Amino acid sequence: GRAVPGLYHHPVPEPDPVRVEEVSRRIKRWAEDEVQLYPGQFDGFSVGRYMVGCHPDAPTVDHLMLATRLMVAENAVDDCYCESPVGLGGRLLLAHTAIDHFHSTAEYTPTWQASLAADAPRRAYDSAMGYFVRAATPSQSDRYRHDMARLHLGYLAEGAWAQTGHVPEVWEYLAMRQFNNFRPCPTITDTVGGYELPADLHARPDMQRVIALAGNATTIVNDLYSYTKELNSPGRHLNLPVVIAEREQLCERDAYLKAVEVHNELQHSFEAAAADLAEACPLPPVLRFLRGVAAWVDGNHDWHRTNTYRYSLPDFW
Amino acid sequence: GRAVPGLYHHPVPEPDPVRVEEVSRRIKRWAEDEVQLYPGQFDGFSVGRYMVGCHPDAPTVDHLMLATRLMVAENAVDDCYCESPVGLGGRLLLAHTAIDHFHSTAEYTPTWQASLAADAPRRAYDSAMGYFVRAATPSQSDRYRHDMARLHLGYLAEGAWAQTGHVPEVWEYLAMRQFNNFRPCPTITDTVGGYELPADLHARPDMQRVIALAGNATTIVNDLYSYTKELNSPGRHLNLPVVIAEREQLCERDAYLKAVEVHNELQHSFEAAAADLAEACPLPPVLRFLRGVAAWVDGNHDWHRTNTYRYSLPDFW
Ligand SMILES: CC(C)=CCC/C(C)=C/CSP(=O)(O)OP(=O)(O)O
Ligand SMILES: CC(C)=CCC/C(C)=C/CSP(=O)(O)OP(=O)(O)O
Ligand SMILES: [Mg+2]
Ligand SMILES: [Mg+2]
Ligand SMILES: [Mg+2]
Ligand SMILES: [Mg+2]
Repeated sequence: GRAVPGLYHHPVPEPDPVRVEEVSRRIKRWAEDEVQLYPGQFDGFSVGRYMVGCHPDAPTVDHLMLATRLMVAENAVDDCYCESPVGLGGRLLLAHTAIDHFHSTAEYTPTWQASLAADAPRRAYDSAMGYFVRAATPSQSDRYRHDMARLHLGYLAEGAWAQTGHVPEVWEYLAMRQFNNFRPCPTITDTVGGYELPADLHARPDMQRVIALAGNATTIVNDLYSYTKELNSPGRHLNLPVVIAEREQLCERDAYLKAVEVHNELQHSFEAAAADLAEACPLPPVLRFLRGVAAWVDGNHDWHRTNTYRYSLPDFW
Repeated sequence: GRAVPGLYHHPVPEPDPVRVEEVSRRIKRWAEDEVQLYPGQFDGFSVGRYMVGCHPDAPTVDHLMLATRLMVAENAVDDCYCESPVGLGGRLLLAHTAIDHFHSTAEYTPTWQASLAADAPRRAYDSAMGYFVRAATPSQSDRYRHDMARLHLGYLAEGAWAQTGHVPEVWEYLAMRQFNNFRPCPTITDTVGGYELPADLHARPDMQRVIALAGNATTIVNDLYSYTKELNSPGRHLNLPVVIAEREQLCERDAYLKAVEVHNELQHSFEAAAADLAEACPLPPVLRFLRGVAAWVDGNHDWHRTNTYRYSLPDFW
């Protein structure tokens, strides 16, 4: 329950247990009844607290469920596909067509259509994206598809390196982790909050830097909380402390403490860039979106800190 | 110089030789002087005719050069990286950061910055995208990055299959080819034409189907013209006739003729969907963009038909 010592973060209120329970019951029903996700590790309570904590402005549980089904589907892919298969690029492209559809001839379209029911990851993406596309504006859907293309490219860099046991330089690992990253989750904060960050404002270079820094900081949070778990993962699973240690030839402890400082610099930079843009462009949807990304990041730190079933901390302090 | 018999296409005017020559001289200078592309196969005349023919509405050669440097950079990646490396996913993600930049700490940012000069593909993307970002709106830049993420995912499906000599089902091959696809070229037709298709109109589902069908048809054109060349490529290089033949157990000839019919159905569907959207949404930028995608597709068919240095036709008629 303790935060990583020295990790810069902001406390968050206990998530509303009425919403956590309602999310938990509905996501279990979606998993079992609509997409047949499994035949435990899956808990509804875990993801319910996660999403309530990360989206305090959601008007309804229906809004929370848009993010929740997409998070569960993302998990199902990383679980069924990403553990390192040589054939990953083919599997992931076909699953990506549940997110960005295939357009083809009368002959081939139905065969693709049938593939969307073929396994749990595609049933999960097809169904989760279908609820999102109904709720969100076409620009919000397109933005999510781009963030998912980023994430799939991220997985495929990590998998290519794992095929040869390659340890990239630290900045190379960080570049992969900018893509293989929580980013598709905080960037839907506007859809989940029932409003829209207009596309031309999303596309501003300064906003794109804000989003990347937030995703980068909050993904390094996961490196830090999941570091001890990953020591048992197959092969040598990369995370920032492992890569710094191996490339910079540092003991695990000193590498882990430097990773904490890297996280802090990213989090502070995210905050300064967000403050600058809020001043440069104080339109209400921009300010709402920036606050919502911050809330997602703080909520993601809280979930990792409290999830003692998935994570524990190394003995370094 | 002859078109594939039975291939549905539209003739185009001979490209303006004054513009072809000016594009040729400037792209050779960019290649040699700015990005050190090589130490022949590269001709300026080839790509000059290509881009003039595909962008008849470009106001200036500067506009044509925005597309031309990006096409040459795309080629450089496919040439230096894609021929099948196990480490492709890592190489391509790092090159993608020349298109969608890395955001990191004061320590790691400059090391990434130096990597953008490290090889010809990254110097080519960094420089070509830098001219594009200066010219285009932030929404047009963001749209190009998404189309490049699609293309890199496409390469990585093709490379994952090539690692095991896997022949996917035909619709699976077509799904990969929807991504590994000319799409990033016709979708910049508005930037090259000096106007903007507004982002919310680009994101409409019907427009996204139009774009996918156009890219799919015009990419299958390349399968058909490059079929005889690819028979000498390493391994068994996939294209629609090869995949249909191997999965459907047809002789090469009958598979090739069916591929021509598939191309035709995609091209007709593209046209019908474009006509429907022009009627549904007759705003001038939409109608300009649809005409510009059509011109790119017709120009791409013409370039393949006339490029007897890269391509020849099989003896099937
Ligand atoms: C879009 C979503 C949910 C995730 C993006 C990929 C991602 C950041 C997964 C969480 S990080 P990962 O190291 O892979 O997972 P853990 O086992 O450490 O929990
Ligand atoms: C964005 C650009 C230029 C290309 C996208 C990838 C693409 C369609 C390359 C042309 S198809 P490809 O079979 O790879 O090349 P060819 O040797 O047949 O000429
Ligand atoms: Mg992972
Ligand atoms: Mg982890
Ligand atoms: Mg290729
Ligand atoms: Mg080809």
